[PDB]
Amino acid sequence: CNEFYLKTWSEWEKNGTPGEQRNIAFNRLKICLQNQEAELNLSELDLKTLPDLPPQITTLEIRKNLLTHLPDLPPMLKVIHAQFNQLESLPALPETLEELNAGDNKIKELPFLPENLTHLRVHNNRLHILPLLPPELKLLVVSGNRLDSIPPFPDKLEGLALANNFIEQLPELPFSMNRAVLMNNNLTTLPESVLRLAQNAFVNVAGNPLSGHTMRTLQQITTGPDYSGPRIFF
Repeated sequence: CNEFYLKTWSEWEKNGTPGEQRNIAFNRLKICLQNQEAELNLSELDLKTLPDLPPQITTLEIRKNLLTHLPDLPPMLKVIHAQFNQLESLPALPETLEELNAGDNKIKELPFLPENLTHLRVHNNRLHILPLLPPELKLLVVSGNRLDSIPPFPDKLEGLALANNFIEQLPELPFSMNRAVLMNNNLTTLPESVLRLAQNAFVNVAGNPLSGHTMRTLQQITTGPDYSGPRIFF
């Protein structure tokens, strides 16, 4: 096993531009594989490609590189930090994946989301639609894309950020949702379930073209003496 990986890594080490820290990476790969480590940290190495990855890892930390594509993902991966790259797409996501961070890339479409995904951060991509959201999702950050719609939210979603998109309608919001960053979209109305969120929940809808009727309808309720829903920031 070690010889196989070390051969392909040795070859890959020789094939980059001067600024790519391939030798540093090679040495981290070797240590990770030899020590049977759960995490591989190649962040901030200015890497333009990756070779085949150590098979045992559950955390892949590769943020702040120059990557355009990823090699096949280790089969039991749980966590990926791939934000600040130049990725045009993602590979198939392992069933074990819980946390996917790939903000600030060039991704046009996402793969299917695995069933146990809890955290998805893909802000500042090129997405015009999202996959369906899996049942245990807790965090969705998709600000700064080109979305014109969003799929239904799952029942224990904790945080939502979708600012700076083209979204025309929002689905109903679960009571678990404590933070909803909704600014700068094309919403004319809000779901009535906004009013039933926790009293101390954070809701920001600034920069949306909310109708007069929607403003009046929301304001009647938020300004009442018995109102127990969240402050809504306009």
